[PDB]
Amino acid sequence: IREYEFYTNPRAKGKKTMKFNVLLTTYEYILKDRAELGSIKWQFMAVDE
DNA sequence: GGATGTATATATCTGACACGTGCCTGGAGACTAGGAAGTAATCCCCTTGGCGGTTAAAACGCGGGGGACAGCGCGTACGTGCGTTTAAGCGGTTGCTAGAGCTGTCTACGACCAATTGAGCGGCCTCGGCACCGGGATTCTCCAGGGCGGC
Repeated sequence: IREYEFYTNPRAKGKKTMKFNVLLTTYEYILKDRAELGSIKWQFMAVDE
C-alpha cells in the first residue's frame, strides 16, 4: 500500500505528493505505523467510536 | 598323702561429691530520652476478571542419520607381595626470644554538640545537531517543420 498507492510519484526522492483521498485505518496500525503516518499533512481526521 | 580350683575377706586405686574462697559479672532498683507504635493525607502500583488484534512462538508429525551403547580384543599399567632402607616418632640438650597476662601512666584521637555553608537534587533556559520548507542550477522527454516517395 505504501509504495504502490500513497504517492503519485513513488520513485522520486524529493517532495512526494499524495495520490489517495481517504485512508481508512484502525487503531492498531495507528500505533504500529505512527512514524509512517504522522508525517502526512492530513486535511481531516474522523475517529469512529 | 600332696597339690590344684574356687570362695570370701582386706588393702589400695580412682572418679565423683561437697566444702571453701575469690571476684567479677549479672541482677535489682531508679531515671530518662527517644524509638517505635499509632494516625491522617496523598498518590501510585498491584489484583481479578474480562475484550480485541498481531504474530511469532509452540506443538505435532515424519523421515533419516548421527550418536549412544553393547560387545570384543589387547596390551599396558596398576595392584599385590616381599625384602630392604630410611626416616618418622619419641625422648633430650641449651640457650634466647616471642608472646600472653598483668599493672601502670599518659596523651593524642575520636565522640559530641552548635553554627554554617556549600555540595547534591530538581527544574528552567540555552546551544549542537538533526530535520522541515522555500528557492536556484542542471538534465531529460517531447511536438512540430522540412524533405522524399507513391499513385
